[PDB]
Order: sequence, then structure tokens, then C-alpha cells
Amino acid sequence: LVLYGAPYERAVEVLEETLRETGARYALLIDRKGFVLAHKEALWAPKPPPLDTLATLVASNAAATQALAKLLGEARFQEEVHQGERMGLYVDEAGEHALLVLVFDETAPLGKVKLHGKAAAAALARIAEEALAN
Amino acid sequence: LVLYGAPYERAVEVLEETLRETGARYALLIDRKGFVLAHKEALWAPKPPPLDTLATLVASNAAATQALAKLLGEARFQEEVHQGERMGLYVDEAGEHALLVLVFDETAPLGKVKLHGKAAAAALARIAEEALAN
Repeated sequence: LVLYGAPYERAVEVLEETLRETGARYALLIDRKGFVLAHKEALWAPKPPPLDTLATLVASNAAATQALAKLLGEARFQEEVHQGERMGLYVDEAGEHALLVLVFDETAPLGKVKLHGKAAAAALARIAEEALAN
Repeated sequence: LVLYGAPYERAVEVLEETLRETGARYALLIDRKGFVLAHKEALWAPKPPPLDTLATLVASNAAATQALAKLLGEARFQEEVHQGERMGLYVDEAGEHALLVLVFDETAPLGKVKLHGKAAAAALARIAEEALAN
């Protein structure tokens, strides 16, 4: 589902708030398939590596987790934190039709993001349903 | 790299030990690409869902993580725990050419596995190098 206009800014805005709230580089909402809906960044941050890719990788990574989810007694997982030695990337669903992906570094706590992800998902999924209905 | 014979049992054995050590369902070593090298299970456990798939999914999931690893200032991540509401699956590399994947449930602690994964990787990677050299 594509985003545009007012409830797009709305989806834009929420990303902006988390950036303050998590002191980290790039937050990005995307539909499940892999097409970037939006992408908002930190003023204090360097240029963002081909985000056009990033997300479609996480969506390419989507049914890479879920497919395993069977044995584990579940349809799919949502929340997942992938930290590297220096920097780490956040991974989560924003509805049944949207994946939020944030990026974070050292200048953020493994805890302060987890917290400004999932709530914000619940904020952006509300936005999702509104972008497909009415 | 294929495994066979003595140093295969050797790779077999290590899996067996962790099963005791982590009280959990299925441990599996695989080469990076997606072809199951081995798979050892728990006597107390139910039949294992198409493992032939499971692993080639984690390998299908391989360069699904790594590709993201660029921005995060690293080549690749190794250790990753994917828990579902009931059960969770373990994800890790066993060398530059092997992925170990264990499965665990409620009847195991998120901590007792992490611990019997990575060391065992270091055990099985030693086995990897030995299976390609000499």
C-alpha cells in the first residue's frame, strides 16, 4: 500500500519523533513486499546508504523468518534487533502490510530503540489501515 | 563443503552433546549455501519438520542479513536468536562456510542455548576446516 499526502506526513511525522526519541540514524516504513513508503533521517547523521535497497532486503528477509515460524508454533515473528559490533539495525512489522526498519549505532541504547520502535509501529499501522480504508 | 565419515560423526557428536546441554529439539549444521550437512535431534522430541527446508531457509536468509551489514560498519553478523511466543530458533555461523541452526522451545532458557551454540560453533568450525583441509 502506497502512502501519499497528509496521512503520509502523518507517517512521516511519527518517524521524526522517534529520531529525537532514540538518538539514531535512519527510520523507515515500508510495505511488506519491499517498496519504501517513507524514510526519515537525523540532521546530525551522514548521507544514508541506498535505502531503496535496505528495505527490500528486509522484505526479501521477511518470508525468510516467517517460513521458519511454523515449527515454532506461530505464523510469524515481528520484533527483531540485529546489532553489529559497531552499529545495529531494527526490524519490525507495522501492521499486516508494513515493515518498519530503523537504523541505530553506538549513540543509542539497545533499549531506548526497542521502546520507540514497537509503540511507533502501533502508531504507523493505525496509519496503514487509514491509508487503505477511507 | 560436504561432511562424511569420522569427522562427520565428530560433527554429529558435538550436536548430540548440546541437546543434553540445552534441553531443546533440533540442532543442525549446514554449509552457508543451504545444503544440510547434519541434523541431530532429541529422543524426547516429536518428528522434525522438513529440516531439508529449514536450513536452506536460514541460508536463504544469510545474505538477507549480511547485505544490510554494510551501513552497520561490518561484513556480517553471526549470532542471532529468533524467539516465537511459544518456541524459538537459533541462528549462527560455524566458520566462514557453515551455519549452525538449533531449534528450542519453552523447555529451554534463552540463555542456556546462546551458551551451547557459540562454543559449539567454535567446535564445529574446527571440524569444518578439518573437512576441507587434510
